[PDB]
Amino acid sequence: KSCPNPGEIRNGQIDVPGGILFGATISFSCNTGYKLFGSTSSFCLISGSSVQWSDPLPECREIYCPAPPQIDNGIIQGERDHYGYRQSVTYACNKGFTMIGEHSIYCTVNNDEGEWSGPPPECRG
Repeated sequence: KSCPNPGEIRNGQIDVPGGILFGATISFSCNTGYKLFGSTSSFCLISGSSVQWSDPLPECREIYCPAPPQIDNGIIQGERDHYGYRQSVTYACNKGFTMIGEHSIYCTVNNDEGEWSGPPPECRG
């Protein structure tokens, strides 16, 4: 009366607190910086003389932050194409300007959405 081996999810993990017997439920998750896409959990059902999982495995996608902001009389150093969890972009004030605010912002994940740490700094006379 046991269900089939749950398997694995690249960039995620399958939790199995109560075994995989009929009535048990397995939960799905993703490593930090990745968001689940599909069924958030499967339930061992009965059908018909041999049990089976309710929902099929989901995918773990990598959350990305929107392009970082630009500023006046300041630039970003070595801009990349994509920005994920923990990654950081650093600002520099142009010749003659002084930097107000933070030197660098980091890509964060909030509610499975890529968001920048805070607001870019400011370059002043």
